[PDB]
Amino acid sequence: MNIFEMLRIDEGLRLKIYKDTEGYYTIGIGHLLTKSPSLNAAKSELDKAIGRNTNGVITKDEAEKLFNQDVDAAVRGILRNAKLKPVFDSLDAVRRAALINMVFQMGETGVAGFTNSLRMLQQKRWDEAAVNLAKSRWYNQTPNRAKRVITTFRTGTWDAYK
Repeated sequence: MNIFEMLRIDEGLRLKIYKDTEGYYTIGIGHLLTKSPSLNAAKSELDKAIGRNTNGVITKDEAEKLFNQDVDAAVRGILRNAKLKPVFDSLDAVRRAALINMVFQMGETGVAGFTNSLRMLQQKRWDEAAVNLAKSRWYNQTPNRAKRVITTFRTGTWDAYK
């Protein structure tokens, strides 16, 4: 298991524009196109992201290309963020993947706001961090995925993705 396979499990693969769990136009492996309610705006973002007139449909290779860019961007966001970087650097590789997963789903600024959870992770108080992470809109709106990510933080294993 690795961050790419973990996110493929959590995000799926769809080759036509679809609405994500929040109702926002998305394609591929959880590539958010826009929060605009305009499908035309989403189609314009997609063509810009892919570099051709897609008419709302992409190939698997194209979806994987955006996915690799999006994972890269999530990691970059962590490393440039004054609050996320020290936590990330303190973690082992498995728990690092859990943090990348959160940033992929909610964004750098969103995860950086989890001040008390981040502190508990920095302190390696894993059960306490897991309890705190679940007191969140994130957990309530996507509980099955949040449970997998939280288990990964709690145990430092891939058990929840087996």
